[PDB]
Amino acid sequence: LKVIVGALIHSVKKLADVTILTIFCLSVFALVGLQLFKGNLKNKCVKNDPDIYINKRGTSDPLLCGNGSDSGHCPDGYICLKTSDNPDFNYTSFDSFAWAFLSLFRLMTQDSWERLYQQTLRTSGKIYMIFFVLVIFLGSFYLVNLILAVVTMAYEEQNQATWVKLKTILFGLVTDPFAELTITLCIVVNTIFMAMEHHGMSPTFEAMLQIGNIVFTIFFTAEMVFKIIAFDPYYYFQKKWNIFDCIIVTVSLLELGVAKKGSLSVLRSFRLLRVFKLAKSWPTLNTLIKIIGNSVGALGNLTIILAIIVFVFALVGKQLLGENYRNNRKNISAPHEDWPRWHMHDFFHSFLIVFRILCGEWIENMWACMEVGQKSICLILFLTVMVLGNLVVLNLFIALLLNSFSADVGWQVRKTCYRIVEHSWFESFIIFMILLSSGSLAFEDYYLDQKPTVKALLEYTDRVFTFIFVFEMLLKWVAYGFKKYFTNAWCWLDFLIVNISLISLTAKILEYSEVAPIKALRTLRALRPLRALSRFEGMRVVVDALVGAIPSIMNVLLVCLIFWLIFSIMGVNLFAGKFWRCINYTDGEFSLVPLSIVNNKSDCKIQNSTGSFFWVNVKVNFDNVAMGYLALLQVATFKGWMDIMYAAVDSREVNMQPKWEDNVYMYLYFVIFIIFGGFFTLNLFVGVIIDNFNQQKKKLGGQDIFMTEEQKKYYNAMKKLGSKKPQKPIPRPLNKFQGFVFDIVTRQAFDITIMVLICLNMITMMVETDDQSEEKTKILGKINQFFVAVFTGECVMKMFALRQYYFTNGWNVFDFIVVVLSIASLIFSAILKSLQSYFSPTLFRVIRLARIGRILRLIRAAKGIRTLLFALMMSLPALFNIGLLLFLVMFIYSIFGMSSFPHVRWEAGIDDMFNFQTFANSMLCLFQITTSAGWDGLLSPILNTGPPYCDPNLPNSNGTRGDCGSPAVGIIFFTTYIIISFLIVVNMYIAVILENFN
Ligand SMILES: *[C@@H]1O[C@H](CO)[C@@H](O[C@@H]2O[C@H](CO)[C@@H](O[C@@H]3O[C@H](CO)[C@@H](O)[C@H](O)[C@@H]3O)[C@H](O)[C@H]2NC(C)=O)[C@H](O)[C@H]1NC(C)=O
Ligand SMILES: *[C@@H]1O[C@H](CO)[C@@H](O[C@@H]2O[C@H](CO)[C@@H](O[C@@H]3O[C@H](CO)[C@@H](O)[C@H](O)[C@@H]3O)[C@H](O)[C@H]2NC(C)=O)[C@H](O)[C@H]1NC(C)=O
Ligand SMILES: *[C@@H]1O[C@H](CO)[C@@H](O[C@@H]2O[C@H](CO)[C@@H](O[C@@H]3O[C@H](CO)[C@@H](O)[C@H](O)[C@@H]3O)[C@H](O)[C@H]2NC(C)=O)[C@H](O)[C@H]1NC(C)=O
Ligand SMILES: *[C@@H]1O[C@H](CO)[C@@H](O[C@@H]2O[C@H](CO)[C@@H](O)[C@H](O)[C@H]2NC(C)=O)[C@H](O)[C@H]1NC(C)=O
Ligand SMILES: CC(C)CCC[C@@H](C)[C@H]1CC[C@H]2[C@@H]3CC=C4C[C@@H](O)CC[C@]4(C)[C@H]3CC[C@]12C
Ligand SMILES: CC(C)CCC[C@@H](C)[C@H]1CC[C@H]2[C@@H]3CC=C4C[C@@H](O)CC[C@]4(C)[C@H]3CC[C@]12C
Ligand SMILES: CC(C)CCC[C@@H](C)[C@H]1CC[C@H]2[C@@H]3CC=C4C[C@@H](O)CC[C@]4(C)[C@H]3CC[C@]12C
Repeated sequence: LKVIVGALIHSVKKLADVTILTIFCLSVFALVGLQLFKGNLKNKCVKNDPDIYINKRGTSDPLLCGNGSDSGHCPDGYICLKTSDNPDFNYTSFDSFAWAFLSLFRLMTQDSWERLYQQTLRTSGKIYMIFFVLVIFLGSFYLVNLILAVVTMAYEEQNQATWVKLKTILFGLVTDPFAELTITLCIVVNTIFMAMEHHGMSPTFEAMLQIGNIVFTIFFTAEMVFKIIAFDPYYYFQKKWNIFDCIIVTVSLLELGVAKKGSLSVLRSFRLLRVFKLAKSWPTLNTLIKIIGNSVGALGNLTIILAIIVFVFALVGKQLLGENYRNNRKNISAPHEDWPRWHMHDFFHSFLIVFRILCGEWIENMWACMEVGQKSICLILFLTVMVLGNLVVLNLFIALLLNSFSADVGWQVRKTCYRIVEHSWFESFIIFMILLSSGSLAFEDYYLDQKPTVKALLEYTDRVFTFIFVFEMLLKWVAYGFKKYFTNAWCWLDFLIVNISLISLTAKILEYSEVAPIKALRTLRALRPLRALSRFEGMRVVVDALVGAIPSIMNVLLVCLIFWLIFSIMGVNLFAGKFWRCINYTDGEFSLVPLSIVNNKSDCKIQNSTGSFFWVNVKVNFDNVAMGYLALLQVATFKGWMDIMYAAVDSREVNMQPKWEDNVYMYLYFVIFIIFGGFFTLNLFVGVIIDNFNQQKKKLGGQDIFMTEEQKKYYNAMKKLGSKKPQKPIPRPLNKFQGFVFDIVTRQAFDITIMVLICLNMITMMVETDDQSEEKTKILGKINQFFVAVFTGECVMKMFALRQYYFTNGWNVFDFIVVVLSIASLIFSAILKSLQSYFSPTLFRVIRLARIGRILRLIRAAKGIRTLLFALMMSLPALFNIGLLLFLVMFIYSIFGMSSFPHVRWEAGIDDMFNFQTFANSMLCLFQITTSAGWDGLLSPILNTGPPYCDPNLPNSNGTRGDCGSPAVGIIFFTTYIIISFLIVVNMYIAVILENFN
């Protein structure tokens, strides 16, 4: 095993710098989080009065508490207390360094980070979103990008190192061009017919579908027999393609043979594999087949390695924890059911747990396993599975990705107005007006009801602004030519936006101001901030670069809209209309009635004694092709995946009560879809995007896209500054009292002493915990005083020794700033210790954050971490441009949601602090879903359309006459936002990895 030992040594060598950066940044952010909000999640709403905790609606967990003005409030009759009960199995808080580090690792991996984000904001405050933004961008996105680049550069180095019958036969080879076109049209229309198989289809519709299927089968069988007759058995069987045609046709007729229709219910849709026959005319489908083929044939070794890894981990987890799961099932199981839904007793569920980990959800299944088993076994297994599992999956993803895709006065006035508009004064005025109007849309919130002055101010501002933007566009018309206006792309965006605004104002001032199309137009006022794309050079360049790839994006989008249609049809065939359930809606929470009391739809009417039995359907299901697509997307983004996976498994037959794990093997459908419409349908898009970017960068000759000329000269100047080989030494003065200090400093031990001192300061700051003993607190305070005093002493010593030559070094200034910041924080804490009127602990905590400079001082002593930070600050301009675009998109969708969903029932996804009522809350929700985290939860409240989930007769809430939303707009909104923010973040990753590649 010496060869593999050396290989892993080299691999860790390539991973050494990235691993150290990850560990160091994680530790720094863990200390920051600990100090900023330690012992804060313990808060719980407690009865005012052997204590009682209120529970969040739809959940059994206690309702967490905040005390500040911006943190989570508490209902009437309850006062918030610091009860010594950490939330969520008491395994998630910042009460100590270990827990803070685990929470920060979870935030980095984004494994349900939505829950931690919500809890921390609810307890600490709404102004601490900055910490989460910083850890997501600097921590999560950035560190993930460096790990990806490291693997990509590890693989590249590995590659571098490496009679009548005869008459019929004569007539049987017509093979006219019309034949193939007719066959293609036939299959297309067959798929179209099979794509309208819904739940409540009339018997006439069912008969029509049966007739269509049988006649199409007859046509395909006739073509098969006619072709095979045209040749002999020795021929027409030498090709895997016609072999596959034979398999599909024989399966089609064999299924027809049986009178039980679909025995497995997949045979009915097995006839959809022939849709791959469009591959011949579609190179995109051809390359999709090629990537799958390379997955099975080219990288088969890697694929089987991944398979054996998953199988082994699942089997080990089963054999180790199944007995404990069975014995203690009552601890983690839901209140009503007896067994845990996601457990590890049997091999199937253990493999499902391992697959969920590889999908990126392990904290909940680690919590449950810790509760129902030894904590030492759990942590080792889950962490090992996650790190090793996710590493193998990404290694395979990049291996397939590279292996495949890499192998009269009129003229006078015209000129005068041209000169006028060309003026930078007018340009800046227009930019200012656009940026003012963009931000002026944040005040049209739900809470605007109580403030009438803001309404009048906004109305007058918009009325003047639209006229200012009609004048601006009329000055453009009279200045520039009509041809060049209506040929430029941006001039339209402005013309259509102003047209929308003008017709909206016209409808408002005339009648018909409350009609549905006019309201929809008003909803389109959220596009107003979009006018700023043209006036900013960075955003204009970024959007030009994006639009340069729209053709390829659409080409891949079609080939994944078909490959998902296959699965949508197959799912609608497997279970359509079988998701309905009979629930017990007591006050605000429910459980499906036990099979004993109720067994089917009719029983819900016979047993309707209490009037609390409702027969309702899962919000997202496979009733028709549209909802099949929606569920497919929910499973693809790995959000809302569990709920449907429960409804599908608990389903027997139309109009029958769901039963616990009646279909325990229906998880395989979702597993197979995840694999195929995930891994591969994303690999294809990522390959196409990286080829399009390469060809758009090489053809135009301009690299480092997403950057303007000023940013380019800055980027040129920063590169020169970073690589400055020559340096001017500092002469040694003759005076002995300074020569002796210079001799001491020059010795290669001052740096070592400072390094060990800062390391010990880090350890001392780490040792602190929550509710520590007073002796520990006092010794820590004295040690902090000692450390700050010695650092200030040495800094002033060397500053005086170097005279004015101290500031020549770039980072000596940073050292001086951190030292003086420590001194100021100490003297600002000492003065606060007195009366000083009134103060709050959070102020002390934030003031004590200045100690992190003494930790950041270790950067200058790093090996490659300084280089990585240099690359980050070198990419900073491009990332700034793309972030500006992303924030513009976020503003657009925040206004859309803030105008569309202010009246919705607060379900498990939307609560008091994460609604769309106000601009701040809208921004929190939009930032949360920018990672596609919790978007299913935010979508669920608006998928509801009737009782018991709503009260369409609820007073006010006239958006839909009630307090529930419209799926038609909700699905569009959320799907479009997630796709757009996925493309934009992919652009960010491309920028970062191309910069690091340099
Ligand atoms: C959130 O804010 C509330 C309101 O300020 C805090 O309530 C207060 O909590 C303190 C500490 O538990 C209570 O102090 C004790 O009061 C009793 C008398 O009732 C006294 O004998 C003890 O020596 C001690 O001073 C205080 O009474 C209580 N106030 C009320 C009105 O209940 C709450 O602690 C805060 N929660 C957090 C985690 O900050
Ligand atoms: C919903 O599911 C339940 C349970 O499967 C169905 O209950 C069954 O209903 C029939 C008709 O009322 C009952 O039949 C009668 O049972 C008595 C007692 O055995 C017998 O003396 C009569 O001759 C007759 O067979 C049947 O017993 C009952 N099931 C059980 C287990 O008692 C119900 O009909 C279903 N509803 C629908 C409309 O699907
Ligand atoms: C068991 O009995 C209760 C009580 O009669 C039934 O409640 C009723 O359920 C229907 C369907 O969910 C509700 O219909 C809706 O009412 C709202 C107005 O409240 C209306 O806007 C909707 O268009 C729709 O008609 C109905 O209101 C509700 N009645 C009450 C008093 O809550 C329940 O459906 C029964 N369960 C079964 C399985 O039959
Ligand atoms: C279904 O819901 C009803 C209504 O909640 C339950 O009936 C009673 O509801 C009250 C609360 O309104 C509880 O205090 C009682 O304990 C419930 N029990 C009964 C039978 O009166 C009903 O029990 C629920 N059924 C099931 C099987 O959960
Ligand atoms: C870094 C030096 C000082 C310590 C060396 C030991 C290593 C293993 C470190 C890493 C994680 C550390 C632990 C992290 C958090 C806690 C919980 C706290 O309530 C007491 C200290 C304690 C238990 C720490 C002790 C030291 C520790 C175990
Ligand atoms: C029908 C139920 C049991 C689900 C099983 C999966 C079905 C639908 C599909 C998925 C992938 C398919 C295979 C994909 C590729 C090929 C190669 C081709 O040359 C002959 C058909 C064959 C061998 C297919 C057989 C049927 C298949 C296994
Ligand atoms: C609200 C409605 C009425 C607005 C409609 C605006 C439409 C007509 C605009 C928006 C973007 C425009 C395109 C943007 C850029 C170009 C390239 C150039 O060759 C001129 C035509 C063409 C292709 C434009 C055609 C018209 C266009 C599609």
